[PDB]
Amino acid sequence: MLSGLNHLTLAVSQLAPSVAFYQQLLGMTLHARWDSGAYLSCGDLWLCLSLDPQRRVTPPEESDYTHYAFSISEADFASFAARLEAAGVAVWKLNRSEGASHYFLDPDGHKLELHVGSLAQRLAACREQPYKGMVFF
Amino acid sequence: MLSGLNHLTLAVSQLAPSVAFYQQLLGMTLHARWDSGAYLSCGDLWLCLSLDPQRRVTPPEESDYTHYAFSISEADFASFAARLEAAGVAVWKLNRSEGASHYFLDPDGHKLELHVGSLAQRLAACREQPYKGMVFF
Ligand SMILES: NC(=S)c1ccc2c(c1)OCO2
Ligand SMILES: [Mn+2]
Ligand SMILES: [Mn+2]
Repeated sequence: MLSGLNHLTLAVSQLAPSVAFYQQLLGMTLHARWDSGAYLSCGDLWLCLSLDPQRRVTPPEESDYTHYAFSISEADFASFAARLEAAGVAVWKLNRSEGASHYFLDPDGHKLELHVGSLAQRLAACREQPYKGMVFF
Repeated sequence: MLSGLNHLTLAVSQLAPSVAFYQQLLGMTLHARWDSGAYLSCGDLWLCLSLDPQRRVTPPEESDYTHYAFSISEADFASFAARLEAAGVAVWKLNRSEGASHYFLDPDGHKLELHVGSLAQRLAACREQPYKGMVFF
């Protein structure tokens, strides 16, 4: 039986700017670094950055909707978004769903999100206003 | 600050086979589906499958090392891996370079992994068998 997400690994083209982005800009804890990668944590999340020459710096129009959302409190959301904006971090989408969301790109074009709200909150909203064709289990 | 992974969203090319893969084959809990997506959980992980016309079925030699690992116990690891193998699930990596792991592909070629062990356990193992140039903080 699978019990959760064990780790998220992102392929990166340049290790130093990716470490700076996740550790310094985004505030994650750096636990180890080696010639070709790094291990960080963000709460329970184990993040691995893996130096990969096959990673392309990918414009958002050229990648699909796969994306990684990090939790933040409502109270902290706006100042964190403003921090990313001050740092010149690009936005790839505007929020049009329930719960605050800020959609931003990492240095290689990985699609990231700040989101406020749990699955339970989303399901409650959907039960009141179901998406087209929605069925619950 | 950021507190963990709020959700993982995977773009999928065909919703029904992807739902079947994550729910039936991997055993995740299906909470809701709609014409363009589904919500599942795996322990505390919120997984969203999002129907995306841009998603391509991607062979593993064409994608970078970005991947998603799910936790499994030492007691369940081998039989779950063997069941995926017997079911014909494609693979993408064989060398265990980060501990006890099984590397497999979803129907669209998303790179998945079964892994036994926490970040703390991986750091302890790396102290004895470190990656080249490894530094611990
Ligand atoms: N087996 C299920 S729950 C199902 C099958 C097909 C569906 C669907 C749901 O909504 C759109 O088309
Ligand atoms: Mn999202
Ligand atoms: Mn891994």
